[PDB]
Amino acid sequence: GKLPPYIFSPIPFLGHAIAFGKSPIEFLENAYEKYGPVFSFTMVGKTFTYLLGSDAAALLFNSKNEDLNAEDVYSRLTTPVFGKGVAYDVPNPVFLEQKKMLKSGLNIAHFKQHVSIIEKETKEYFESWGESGEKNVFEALSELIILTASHCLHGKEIRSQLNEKVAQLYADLDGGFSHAAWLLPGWLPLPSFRRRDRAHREIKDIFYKAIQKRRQSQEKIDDILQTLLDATYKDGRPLTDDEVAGMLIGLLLAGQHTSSTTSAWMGFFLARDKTLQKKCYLEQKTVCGENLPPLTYDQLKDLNLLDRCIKETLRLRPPIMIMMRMARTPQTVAGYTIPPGHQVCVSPTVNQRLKDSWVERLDFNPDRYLQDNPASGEKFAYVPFGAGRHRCIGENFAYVQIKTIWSTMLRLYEFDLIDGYFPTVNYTTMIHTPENPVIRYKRRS
Ligand SMILES: O=C(N[C@@H](Cn1ccnc1)c1ccc(-c2ccc(F)cc2)cc1Cl)c1ccc(-c2nnc(-c3cc(F)cc(-c4ncncc4F)c3)o2)cc1
Ligand SMILES: O=C(N[C@@H](Cn1ccnc1)c1ccc(-c2ccc(F)cc2)cc1Cl)c1ccc(-c2nnc(-c3cc(F)cc(-c4ncncc4F)c3)o2)cc1
Ligand code: HEM
Ligand SMILES: C[C@H](CCC(=O)O)[C@H]1CC[C@H]2[C@@H]3CC[C@@H]4C[C@H](O)CC[C@]4(C)[C@@H]3C[C@H](O)[C@]12C
Ligand SMILES: C[C@H](CCC(=O)O)[C@H]1CC[C@H]2[C@@H]3CC[C@@H]4C[C@H](O)CC[C@]4(C)[C@@H]3C[C@H](O)[C@]12C
Ligand SMILES: C[C@H](CCC(=O)O)[C@H]1CC[C@H]2[C@@H]3CC[C@@H]4C[C@H](O)CC[C@]4(C)[C@@H]3C[C@H](O)[C@]12C
Ligand SMILES: C[C@H](CCC(=O)O)[C@H]1CC[C@H]2[C@@H]3CC[C@@H]4C[C@H](O)CC[C@]4(C)[C@@H]3C[C@H](O)[C@]12C
Ligand SMILES: C[C@H](CCC(=O)O)[C@H]1CC[C@H]2[C@@H]3CC[C@@H]4C[C@H](O)CC[C@]4(C)[C@@H]3C[C@H](O)[C@]12C
Ligand SMILES: C[C@H](CCC(=O)O)[C@H]1CC[C@H]2[C@@H]3CC[C@@H]4C[C@H](O)CC[C@]4(C)[C@@H]3C[C@H](O)[C@]12C
Repeated sequence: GKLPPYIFSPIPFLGHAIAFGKSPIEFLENAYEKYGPVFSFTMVGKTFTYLLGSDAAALLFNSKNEDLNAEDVYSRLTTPVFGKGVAYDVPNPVFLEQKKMLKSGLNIAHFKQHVSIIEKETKEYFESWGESGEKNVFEALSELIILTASHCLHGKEIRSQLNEKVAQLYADLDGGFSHAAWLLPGWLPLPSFRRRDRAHREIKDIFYKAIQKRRQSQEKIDDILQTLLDATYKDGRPLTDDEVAGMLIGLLLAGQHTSSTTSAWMGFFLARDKTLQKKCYLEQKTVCGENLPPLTYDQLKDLNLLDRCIKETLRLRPPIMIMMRMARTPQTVAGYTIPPGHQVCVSPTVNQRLKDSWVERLDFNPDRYLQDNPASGEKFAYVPFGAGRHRCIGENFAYVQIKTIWSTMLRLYEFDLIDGYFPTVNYTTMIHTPENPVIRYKRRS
């Protein structure tokens, strides 16, 4: 029962924290070459064991939450933002129930309603961009994504209350997701903390009103909000006003930053490979018609090249770079026994560009999925939405959203790099943002 190899700390307490913080990918890539798929190292006195490659990563994804726990690591950051009675503030079984309730809401019935809602929001927002110019796509996409997601996931009522004030409250909640948050004690009266806690109560209060309103209302509506109001547990109890508010927050936060960054990154991949962008525009005609009519849900499924362009983006710029668990009990993989207390980590980013399993691993060639490839070839080579009991329930809504917006965007504009600059990765944010993400655009044909 041998432990995995341990990369000895160069610095006593800090370990490899400095080195990791600059280029964590590069770090993990070197770590693989020199130590193999299973190894342990230290940052700020905490031991992490990393599982690189499908075979190893399998351990994390296959595991029960009893054994490799997600709350043990996530609870302290989420509970203060999402709120009580939801996500990691409850046993995993209760979460898995809440996940079904959320999942049911995300069906073909609602995906149809959404496409038109998202197309409309997309056209109306990109009025302000004029006929051409140079503007930050990321800033723009983030602002658009919150409105779409709120309209779609919350409803028109709650979407109608979305003034720039409420936008800044949603940012103040997101400020709750910081390196400071998990590095420093919660009892430090930090601005970011206090703005999170303030923004929480104020947003809960907004949802409390909108929920009461809907329940009283004779009004029957088939949207996600109602899915949750009507839904029940296995016991037969329905959700509380607070449980619902909690999940409405999680929904929006989940939706926004994952999609916005992903959307922003593609926009620069497409801006670099003009050949591919052209095909992506001509696909729109070829699938929807030469007249470019209002997008419908069933048209989405036929957008193979766009779908593959997204897939290829999440491969190279997955928004959630690392998923990690607390080891509660021993866990064996590749002849190694990970002891309790270790923080077991997996990297979609590393797994999705491993030289040994990826031909031309740095390249953005979305056609790599039209032959044998690790996505369909390997179990856990491709996991931008994860796997097992903690896997994403928002994979479909995400694609719907990213397709519709960019479908509408391609139709509206042609995009290009500025002096042939391609954004490098800014590792300083929680979700890695593109360094200087301003793009050149102009009216399409
Ligand atoms: O950094 C601390 N603890 C963790 C870090 N942490 C805690 C929560 N989140 C992060 C910590 C503490 C030590 C180590 C560590 C690991 C490996 C090493 F080789 C050395 C230290 C690793 C960690 Cl993670 C920390 C640990 C201990 C103290 C602390 N606790 N008690 C003391 C202390 C100080 C004193 F002046 C006296 C005494 C003391 N205690 C009992 N009786 C009489 C006494 F005088 C205790 O210091 C203050 C901070
Ligand atoms: O972004 C998170 N959760 C999201 C994930 N998401 C987004 C879309 N799909 C999944 C999240 C997860 C669930 C939900 C949600 C929404 C509605 C619901 F009804 C239910 C869930 C919403 C969101 Cl935004 C998230 C949750 C927890 C953490 C976290 N907590 N602790 C840490 C942490 C702790 C550490 F000790 C170290 C580190 C750490 N981080 C980077 N580098 C090195 C490190 F050591 C991070 O990270 C970080 C991120
Ligand atoms: C690009 C878009 C998205 C990506 C890449 C993404 C990625 C992920 C990943 C990797 C996980 C696994 C987390 C882990 O293993 O610890 C996850 C979990 C989850 N995601 Fe997403 N997600 C996206 C969008 C969404 C959306 C739109 C929603 C809801 C509307 C959502 C809701 C969730 C939920 C509820 C979980 C479960 C967390 C858990 O069980 O611990 N996600 N997502
Ligand atoms: C290692 C994480 C980054 C994790 C990530 O990249 O996702 C970062 C987040 C906070 C960073 C800490 C900030 C406080 C310190 C900043 C100093 O200038 C040198 C690094 C120190 C001692 C820490 C080192 C390390 O750089 C940390 C712990
Ligand atoms: C000791 C100073 C106070 C000195 C002063 O303010 O002049 C305090 C203030 C901020 C504290 C730092 C917080 C970041 C880090 C928290 C980690 O858990 C490991 C200890 C670190 C690396 C530092 C611990 C140390 O206790 C510091 C540096
Ligand atoms: C207590 C942790 C040490 C990290 C840890 O052990 O978890 C660190 C993080 C921030 C540190 C604080 C720094 C500012 C505070 C005033 C002084 O300028 C230093 C002492 C105080 C009252 C705190 C001292 C203490 O050392 C703290 C709270
Ligand atoms: C380091 C933590 C707080 C930061 C953290 O939670 O990480 C601080 C906050 C409360 C501090 C305790 C105060 C009571 C005690 C004070 C004594 O004179 C000797 C240390 C003791 C036993 C503890 C010292 C230690 O420094 C603690 C535990
Ligand atoms: C900040 C720490 C613990 C961390 C926290 O939860 O904030 C708090 C918790 C209990 C507090 C201690 C209790 C005895 C002391 C008198 C008060 O009866 C409370 C504050 C004093 C001065 C101590 C210092 C510090 O205020 C402590 C140790
Ligand atoms: C959080 C601890 C003790 C826990 C508590 O507040 O109950 C408190 C006790 C004393 C607090 C510090 C006192 C001076 C600082 C300015 C204010 O003149 C008082 C709060 C500030 C901002 C600091 C906040 C910091 O967090 C401390 C050290």
